[PDB]
Amino acid sequence: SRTIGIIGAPFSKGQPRGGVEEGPTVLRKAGLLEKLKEQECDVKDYGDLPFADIPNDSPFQIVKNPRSVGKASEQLAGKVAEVKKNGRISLVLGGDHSLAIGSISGHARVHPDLGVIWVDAHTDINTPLTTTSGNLHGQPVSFLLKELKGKIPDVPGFSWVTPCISAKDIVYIGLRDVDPGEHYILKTLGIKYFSMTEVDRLGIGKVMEETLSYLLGRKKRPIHLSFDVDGLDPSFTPATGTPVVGGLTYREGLYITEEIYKTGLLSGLDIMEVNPSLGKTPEEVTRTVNTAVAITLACFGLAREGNHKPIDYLN
Amino acid sequence: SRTIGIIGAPFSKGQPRGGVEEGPTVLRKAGLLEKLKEQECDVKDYGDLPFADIPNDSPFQIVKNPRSVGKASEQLAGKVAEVKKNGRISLVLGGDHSLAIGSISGHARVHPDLGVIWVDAHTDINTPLTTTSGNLHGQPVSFLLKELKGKIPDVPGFSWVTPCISAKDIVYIGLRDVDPGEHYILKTLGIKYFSMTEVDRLGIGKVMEETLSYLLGRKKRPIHLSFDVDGLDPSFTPATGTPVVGGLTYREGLYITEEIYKTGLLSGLDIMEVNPSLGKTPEEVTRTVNTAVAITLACFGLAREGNHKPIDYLN
Amino acid sequence: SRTIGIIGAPFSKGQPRGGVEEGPTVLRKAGLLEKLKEQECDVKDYGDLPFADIPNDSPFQIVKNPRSVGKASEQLAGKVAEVKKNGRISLVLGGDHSLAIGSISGHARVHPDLGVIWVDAHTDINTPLTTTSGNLHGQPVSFLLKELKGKIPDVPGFSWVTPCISAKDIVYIGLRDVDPGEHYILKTLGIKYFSMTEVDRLGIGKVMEETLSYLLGRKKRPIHLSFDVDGLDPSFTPATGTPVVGGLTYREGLYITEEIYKTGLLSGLDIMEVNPSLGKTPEEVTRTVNTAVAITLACFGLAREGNHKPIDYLN
Ligand SMILES: Nc1ncc(C[C@H](N)C(=O)O)[nH]1
Ligand SMILES: Nc1ncc(C[C@H](N)C(=O)O)[nH]1
Ligand SMILES: Nc1ncc(C[C@H](N)C(=O)O)[nH]1
Ligand SMILES: [Mn+2]
Ligand SMILES: [Mn+2]
Ligand SMILES: [Mn+2]
Ligand SMILES: [Mn+2]
Ligand SMILES: [Mn+2]
Ligand SMILES: [Mn+2]
Repeated sequence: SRTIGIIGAPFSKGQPRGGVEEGPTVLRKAGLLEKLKEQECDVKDYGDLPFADIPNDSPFQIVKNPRSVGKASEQLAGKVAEVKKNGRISLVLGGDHSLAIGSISGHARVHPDLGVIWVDAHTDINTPLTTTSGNLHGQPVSFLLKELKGKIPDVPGFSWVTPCISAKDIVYIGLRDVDPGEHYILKTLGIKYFSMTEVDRLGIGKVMEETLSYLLGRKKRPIHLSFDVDGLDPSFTPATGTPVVGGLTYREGLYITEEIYKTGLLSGLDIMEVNPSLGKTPEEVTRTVNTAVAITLACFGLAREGNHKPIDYLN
Repeated sequence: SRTIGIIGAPFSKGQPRGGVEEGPTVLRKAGLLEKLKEQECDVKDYGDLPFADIPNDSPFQIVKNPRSVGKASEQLAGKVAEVKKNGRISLVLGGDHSLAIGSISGHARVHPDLGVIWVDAHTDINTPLTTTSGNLHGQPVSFLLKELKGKIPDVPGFSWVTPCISAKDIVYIGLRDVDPGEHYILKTLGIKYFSMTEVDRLGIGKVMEETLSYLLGRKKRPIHLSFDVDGLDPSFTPATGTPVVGGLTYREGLYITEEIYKTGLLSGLDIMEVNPSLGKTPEEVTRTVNTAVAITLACFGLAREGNHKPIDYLN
Repeated sequence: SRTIGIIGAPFSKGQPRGGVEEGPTVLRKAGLLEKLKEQECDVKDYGDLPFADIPNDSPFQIVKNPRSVGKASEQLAGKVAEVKKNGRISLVLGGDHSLAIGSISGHARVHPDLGVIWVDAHTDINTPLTTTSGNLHGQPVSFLLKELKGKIPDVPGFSWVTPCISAKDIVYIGLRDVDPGEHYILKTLGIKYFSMTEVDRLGIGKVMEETLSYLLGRKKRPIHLSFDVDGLDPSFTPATGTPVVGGLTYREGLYITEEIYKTGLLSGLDIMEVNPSLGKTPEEVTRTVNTAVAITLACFGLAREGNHKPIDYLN
């Protein structure tokens, strides 16, 4: 069975648009905790991290809000490690995707052998020197990869980071808006990815088979799922900062998470980039939040074929 | 070739929302009969069954309108058997899905070796004792399965039922909202199903290959297709009582029916749960009705690749 | 590498609805040329052909505007051959699909061994005698096929045509609205096609594998892609004269074009049937135009997984 530890991370400064800091609020409001308890789930809420304002945080080169982002990730790393040591699956409600530096870092402190599945339209693997936007939500993976040590300058706020994963310990699914330096890094480091072209070619069934065999083939190990709702098509998750057409369908997102649940190895989860302020209508917001909740419930066992308890229902 | 016998079943008391009794009307209004005649089809309209009101019909335990539902199904069974003895494919226009008790029962009187394909978001397999809603459209399959004799109390209106199918003679496609007791029954009886997870994994092509091989592998036999429009995604069939997101696409529904047509074994068909009152706009209604008509025409040979008569068109 | 020669073909008389003659304009306005230059592309604009009015053009039998259509195609054939002799990939911006007579004809003058991929809801293979509509955009393929010589009357405006392709040198993808005489021609001539039924069965991955192996299996040869935006679902390309539900998705259209790009054999391209006047709203127009531009950029190398130049980005 499996214990869950919820962490709200109401944090937006990895990117410019306000509102993503409300994700933990609208996800809770949608009844996530109660719906989780409805399943097999032993659920503990660790609350919303209080990220204090860092008023003096001028860019580093063109990298924006570095001290704010670095410290939020440092704090979240602390908290995720606590949840993990408490023997629970960490569930980070974001918040922008820069928080993955802290979520994966903190997870890896307790489980260094982890493997990551990163579901996103974007690779989020720019370095401080290849970014053109300066937004740290487009860089988290570069901070985490050991191969890119040497390439990450000393950015204020991140002196606490130690790269904890190798290029062979991450798989991307969903990619369709990748910068040229990012694509170079993928090919140079030999990272495993299923862009939307591969999902089209192979079908999500084969994509998950290969994703899981790639990560678990040699031996089982904890899985970290970092799910950016912008990996799904904007027809399902429109309330997000950077929607990109041609995404994963609602079905594909449930398929990915149902298969990860079935491994019994989910160890940490990020549900990121929900930005209620950016829905064009109230219904775009509920659509987005509802989809995120459904993705989350699938991670913890909710199955489209149905579920039952180990009793005899014919009484 | 193939003769068709249309039966309207303007009946709603298997569930609470009025309007599904108008399905036969809007389907006819959309020109179904004429469009069928445009194909190879020898089409006879048996009219709309006149279901008299049963004013005294208080629940049985929590099961609602049992006498009404039982009698409508009894009457429809009578009529479907007549059509079948007339050597025609029965085409039941519903009406809520509780009518499948009568449609499959009546069909089986003439062809006891039939196999059923049930296309639906729901399994509709609660018994009177596992239902929580009391709505009989969520129970028809339990009345039909021989294995569940012993488990179906004597519900008023259904004393005429005799279970006519075994668990191994039905396949579900489309499932994504299954109650716990229903899931227990599926696993306990070893029923064959393709939930949306399986359709995602395998693709609708392989789903139909396996569906047909499972039902026809040992020997050919008549097929009964019970098609609930809520099996399709609400973006195609919104005017229905219980829409569930993440459904079969329009393409997938045509694929299912094109492959069943190609077997030459379609023997009876139900087109159920169209509820024009529930479209949010006139266009949701026409969208739903149009999709239902297209599904129906595919059952009788309309092919997306095209069709021609056995003449030389280059004259 | 690959040089491109853009040709605008603002022409509508292959069908009744005005507005498709504006396709080259809205595609250019959307920044196509600049976006192409952003890729590897050496881009030369050959301008918009000036199609003079032919005021005296009464139907031939029921075939409408034959002299206008024939002459526009004659002029376009001239220009495409020029671009091809200039060692560039011809990119025809339409305009209605009747222009394919000229585009493929002109291409074949320079590369007679070409193979055609025709992406469309329709086969566009009626002859002047099997058409029921009289619209020449529903006939271009019949004019091009050698096997149908004998079956094409002498239509005024087309005396310059010489059939340049065999039935075995075309593959259709996307088909879902095929007339009976057209279906007869497909089966009689043994043309290779993937209707939407086949795309559903096999998946677009296998469809392209088979399409390319069928055309290139025996030996590499130039590819002509004739892309009718109505091959995509109207939820992506609504501003078109004859939308048909159940089409190829945005993903599938990018998949088709990404795979053709990867062959290195794209030799000519048609982007047809964009009709901005027919969008129900301004957003339907931009949606359609945007999709067409994305399809076009994929033909010339834009990849969803990303792209980089052959430099070291980690500097
Ligand atoms: N949401 C998002 N993630 C990444 C981007 C764009 C770009 N690679 C960047 O790094 O800013 N956008
Ligand atoms: N349309 C529909 N069919 C079944 C349901 C829900 C539930 N299983 C029930 O049995 O009522 N809803
Ligand atoms: N756009 C379009 N192409 C073909 C058609 C319909 C019909 N086959 C015809 O030939 O007119 N419509
Ligand atoms: Mn991200
Ligand atoms: Mn993203
Ligand atoms: Mn049903
Ligand atoms: Mn249903
Ligand atoms: Mn066309
Ligand atoms: Mn077309």
